[PDB]
Amino acid sequence: AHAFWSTQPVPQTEDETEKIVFAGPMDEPKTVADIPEEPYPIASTFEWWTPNMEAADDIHAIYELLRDNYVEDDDSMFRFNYSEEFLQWALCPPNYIPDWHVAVRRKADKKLLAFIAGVPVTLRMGTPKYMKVKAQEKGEGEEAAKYDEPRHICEINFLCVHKQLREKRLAPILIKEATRRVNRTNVWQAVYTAGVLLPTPYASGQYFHRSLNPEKLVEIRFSGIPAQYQKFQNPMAMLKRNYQLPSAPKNSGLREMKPSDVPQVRRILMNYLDSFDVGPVFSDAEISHYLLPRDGVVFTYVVENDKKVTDFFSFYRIPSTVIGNSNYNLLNAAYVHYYAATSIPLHQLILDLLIVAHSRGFDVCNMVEILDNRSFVEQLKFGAGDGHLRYYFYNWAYPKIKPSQVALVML
Ligand SMILES: CCCCCCCCCCCCCC(=O)SCCNC(=O)CCNC(=O)[C@H](O)C(C)(C)COP(=O)(O)OP(=O)(O)OC[C@H]1O[C@@H](n2cnc3c(N)ncnc32)[C@H](O)[C@@H]1OP(=O)(O)O
Ligand SMILES: c1cncc(CCNCc2cccc(-c3cccc(CN4CCc5ncsc5C4)c3)c2)c1
Ligand SMILES: [Mg+2]
Repeated sequence: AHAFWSTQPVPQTEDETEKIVFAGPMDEPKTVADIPEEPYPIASTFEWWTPNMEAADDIHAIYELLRDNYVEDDDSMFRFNYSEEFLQWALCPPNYIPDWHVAVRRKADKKLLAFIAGVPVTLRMGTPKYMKVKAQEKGEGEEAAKYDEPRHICEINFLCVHKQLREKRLAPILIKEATRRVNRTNVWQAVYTAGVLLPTPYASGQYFHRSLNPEKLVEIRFSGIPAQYQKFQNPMAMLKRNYQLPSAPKNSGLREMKPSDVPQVRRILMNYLDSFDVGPVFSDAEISHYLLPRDGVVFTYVVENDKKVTDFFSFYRIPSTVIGNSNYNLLNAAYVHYYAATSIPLHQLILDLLIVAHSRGFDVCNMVEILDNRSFVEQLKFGAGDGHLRYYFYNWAYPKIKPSQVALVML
């Protein structure tokens, strides 16, 4: 049923998954020197391309390919519209490897036809807590703890084949070539997410959304006026009253994050992310890059009291194209990013997130039920959305875990 994924070092079924007890590689250990020097063979009308992410035109080419051809909802009503500034941020973290951004162009005119991006991530991905308990009970502790150390691996995102080239098996060829380029750098594992079901996820979570401007959301058919609001004399006034928020944060102490905060935010974030089975480890440079405010892209606020940062939250912006509405061109969405709470209940900290997002003109706040995102869904009036985000590894056996044991946010 999978002419491509059946050939790859991933668990092939849920049964295989269910019998995985330790973290570790799937494949033959291999070396750099084993790997073909030369790009994978490709049709004489296409050519491989490595975009220069410090070239504005290169970024623009990737931007237009994703604007017109990237992920849509199931009813083709919305399509993500990652900005150019966002793409430069996401694609170029500290020590990114340029060669890991892989494109296919049509030779004759250098039209970008497909793209995939890899970036470095340092990931904790050793045997999960519940399986370590089972390993104690079997006398198998050392084997379970073998791959406990964070690993420098590849995080894959932005896979996209132009709509005119769909279903010609181009995606596999892009994935093989990305894989070659990563392996040539002595990296052998990757982490990626998808909303489609592939062999075989290690975790799956629902999406959630929190309405900020319900009048717009209804107008674009992101949201409906729900049936129960009809027994009401006036639906929309009631919907707006339901989702109203204060004008200003409620936490005294809350301000935008500045560069001097990097050390304290690193410390509180890393302490927090330890409570999860799979999670990123960030250097001060990585914290600076991913969390310092960037206009239009990422927004981060800390709670500081008595000159100490105690809590913080972050969200990033991705607008979506609204396919064919005469009043609105764009859905202006905020996505919950990393956070850490030490002084206040997480629901009180995230409420300030919603208040800030709302004041700054966002229409909705979205998220996946990773991290402790469930502890605030009901109080903060998040609703479950359609479908699920699945998490996967390339070349890594991993027991199934709950998405509340997953601490990697994927942009
Ligand atoms: C160590 C380093 C390793 C690094 C690499 C690690 C692996 C990274 C893997 C990528 C992680 C991506 C993470 C994200 O970015 S998820 C976002 C994916 N992007 C979109 O959904 C944007 C809109 N759609 C498209 O652009 C195209 O439909 C894509 C490009 C998705 C497929 O193109 P097309 O529709 O024209 O199909 P094909 O004929 O060329 O290819 C058919 C094969 O492709 C398999 N397929 C379909 N969708 C996905 C998918 N999302 N992940 C992996 N595989 C996928 C499919 O099961 C089939 O193989 P098999 O079932 O026959 O076996
Ligand atoms: C699927 C696979 N890989 C990447 C993506 C694109 C980025 N989506 C990641 C993401 C992270 C966290 C939450 C959500 C999310 C939450 C609630 C509802 C939704 C649903 N979407 C809303 C807007 C939109 N624009 C184009 S399709 C679409 C539908 C997403 C979405 C999606
Ligand atoms: Mg194709």
